[PDB]
Amino acid sequence: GVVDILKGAAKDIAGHLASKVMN
Repeated sequence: GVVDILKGAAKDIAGHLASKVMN
């Protein structure tokens, strides 16, 4: 399902900007 992919896809960008906060 798309809802599933989009879900796992979210954490992708999340764990991204998150680094910018700690970096």
